[PDB]
Amino acid sequence: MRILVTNDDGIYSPGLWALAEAASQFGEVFVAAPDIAHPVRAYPHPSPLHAPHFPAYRVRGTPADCVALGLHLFGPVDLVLSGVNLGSNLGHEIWHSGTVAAAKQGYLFGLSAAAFSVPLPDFAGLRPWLLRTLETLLRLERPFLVNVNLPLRPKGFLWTRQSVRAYEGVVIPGEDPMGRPFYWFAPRPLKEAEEGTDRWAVAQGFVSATPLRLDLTDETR
Amino acid sequence: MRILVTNDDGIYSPGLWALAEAASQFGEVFVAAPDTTIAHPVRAYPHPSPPHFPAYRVRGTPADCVALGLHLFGPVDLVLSGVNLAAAKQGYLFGLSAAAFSVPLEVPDFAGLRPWLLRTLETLLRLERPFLVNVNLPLRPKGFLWTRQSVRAYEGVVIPGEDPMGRPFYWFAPRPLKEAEEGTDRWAVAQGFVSATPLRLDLTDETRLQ
Amino acid sequence: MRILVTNDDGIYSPGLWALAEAASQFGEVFVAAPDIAHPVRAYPHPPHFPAYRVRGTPADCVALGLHLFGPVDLVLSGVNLVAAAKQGYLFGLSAAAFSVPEVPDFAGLRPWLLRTLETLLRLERPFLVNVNLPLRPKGFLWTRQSVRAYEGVVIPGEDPMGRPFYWFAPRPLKEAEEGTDRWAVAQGFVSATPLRLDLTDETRL
Amino acid sequence: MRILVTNDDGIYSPGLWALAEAASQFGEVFVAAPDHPVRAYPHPSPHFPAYRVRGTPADCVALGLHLFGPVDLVLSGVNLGSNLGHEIWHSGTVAAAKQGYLFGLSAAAFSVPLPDFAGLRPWLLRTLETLLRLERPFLVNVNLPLRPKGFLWTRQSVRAYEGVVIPGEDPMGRPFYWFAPRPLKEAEEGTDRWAVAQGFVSATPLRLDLTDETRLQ
Repeated sequence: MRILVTNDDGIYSPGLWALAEAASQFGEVFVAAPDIAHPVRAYPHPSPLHAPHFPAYRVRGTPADCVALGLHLFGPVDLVLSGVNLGSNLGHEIWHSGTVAAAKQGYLFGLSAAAFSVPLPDFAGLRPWLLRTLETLLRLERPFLVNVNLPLRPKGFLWTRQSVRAYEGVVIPGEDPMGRPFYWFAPRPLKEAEEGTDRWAVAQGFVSATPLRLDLTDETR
Repeated sequence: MRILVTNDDGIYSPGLWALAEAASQFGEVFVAAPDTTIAHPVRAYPHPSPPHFPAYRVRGTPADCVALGLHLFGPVDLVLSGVNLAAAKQGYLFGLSAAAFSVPLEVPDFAGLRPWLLRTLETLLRLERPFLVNVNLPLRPKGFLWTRQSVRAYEGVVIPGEDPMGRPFYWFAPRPLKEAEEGTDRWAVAQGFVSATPLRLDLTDETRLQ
Repeated sequence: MRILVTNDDGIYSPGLWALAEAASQFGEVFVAAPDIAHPVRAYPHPPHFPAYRVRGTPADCVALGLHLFGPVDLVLSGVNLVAAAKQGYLFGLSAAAFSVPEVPDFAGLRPWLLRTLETLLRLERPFLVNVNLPLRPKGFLWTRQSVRAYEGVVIPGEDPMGRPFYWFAPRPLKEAEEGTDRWAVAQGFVSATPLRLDLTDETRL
Repeated sequence: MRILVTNDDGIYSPGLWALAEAASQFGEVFVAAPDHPVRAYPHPSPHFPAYRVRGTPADCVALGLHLFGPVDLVLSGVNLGSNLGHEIWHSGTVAAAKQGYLFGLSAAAFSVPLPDFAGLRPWLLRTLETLLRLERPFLVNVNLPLRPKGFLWTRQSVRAYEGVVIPGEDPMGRPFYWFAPRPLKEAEEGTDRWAVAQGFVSATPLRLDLTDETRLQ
């Protein structure tokens, strides 16, 4: 099978290549990553030095643009991967993240897809977990759409649901050196993450894998 | 009931005041709007409302205004963002009910839209609390519709092209409007209908987890 | 004459309309405000002035405005609360930027915009001038840029939750060097700084 | 000799480590790259202590000087992009170099209009040594062609531009204008662009501001 790999950190991020090398084990892989009708420019790009080779393009555009372009430039691909993104994509942030958006883009086109994030990393120690998460996802009924969060050093794997905690708008008064007054604003979650949630799995050293839907519509309502 | 009103375009947008005014028919409205995850400094200063509304010019994002507003104008039962040419999501994330109002775009005629703001506000207020709704209004509506978020439209198209300098590039365009799906926000607006989409801040697909 | 007027805050900034109206007293004014090789959308928008809302940068407004409003003799950006004025200057036109570093009272400032414009329009063309006005000006001074106003110190500090950070804060205006834009505005004077788009240190060559 | 290195494209940029690796062949190198209050987080890099900063290039320099304390030279780059002519007065890299000079040190910005930093290492060292022979403090803007074949001193290219605006429509019927600033005259001899256009490294000594002093006499 043919896999397109992208990210939202860019063509020079190590996470990107960690994900690509991990993917190369299961299929031929191609890379397209950033460097209303809108224009999009892509340019051929050399893969990292001593790493395995990978046809690739640096794209002046969004992660989603990278997916549409990648599918157009790299012919027929069967799977879209996004990551490994540097930072975390847990709970509420998964619905306003460019990392989740590219995977969604892939799924909108009819392909299985998945996002990889790691709340901050050593990709040498994660390689095997990337490999093992990848072979798990590949047994799912296709097509699939999954958001994967890996802890720095995972000790397991759990299917999860997004943590939907409520927050408190903590707002404390302050002033900077020049005397000027201002207000500190720091949203704070109201409760510690619940068991079964991505955040709970991650905080416990478990790779978190969350099946996603395409939108936020409250159809029950 | 108390209402905090804010927007994306800032304190000088006529859209903000149109909404503030429409909301006043429904309760006491306080205003906080921009002047243009970790703790971050945010400045706010009292601002003269152009109906007189207590208001703050806020040097921060629409989300920042919600947090400062509640701090500066106590509690409110409803957070409204708009009319626009985070906020509501922020309000809802703090446990309050919220709606965002947007006029997808010539210039809109607010005098003309006021009855629509009222009608929409009367309908939303019939919802179970707390609710989060995304409202999109055509320039000249002819109706109202509960909708879901348009998704098919983003299964776009990639067309090659060249800029006047002969340099090549590809266009990534969404599906054409004529192709929008019926109960979606996109179909409704394109068709002249005010669109009201109830939102759930959970991107989880439970049917794949049971 | 013909004046293209733009700003940095966008089409709903009062500062923009205060500037447009004042410059309307010295020539005809066309507005293009922001609400290589790239697309740019612009739509007609509604003392009346022809105008366009431009889904691009201040730099784009200048190029588009010049294409839309036939020739123009001067580009003005502001009053603000690649820079447009500079863009205007890169195209061969004279240009000036107006900025006011509390909400500004544009009634009290109107006579000052006028008085500044008056002096600007008497300069040998082409020129590029950065204009900074205080809230209640009491005069006008030709000045040089205060580069030392960027040499701010970093002050350690912690946020309410014990999370560390450093304040990068400018140098207090009390340290304003005499003869510079910053000193002028501090002493209540409108500051007008003539610039040249050449960062070359000739003495070092 | 101590040295603070930073850039405009961030801490994963290869241009950055080329410049730094090169600089360590001259002194103890410290790195501060970007990705009001400023925040920095230690980052892994030979090994150079390093920080990733949530702020502007100037912030990194100010922040970098406060951490790595007493430094003698600030370098910014190597940036994946030209920094020629009008580009230098609206560039983060030059901005950073400028911040170091403001603090009193010698500074320089390195850019490469596009890159094999392996076939460029000998030049970065050579250029760096040339700079070091200059009188302290200095502030220079350096542009290296992808494939150099000589060095030479330059002044910033200063030319008029035309705003080419051509109407067009997107494949959906929506109207728009193409905008492309095109230079009228060609780059003049002795300028940074003139040099770099012919495989020569460009070095342009800079001043702190754009005030037109001649217009003030």
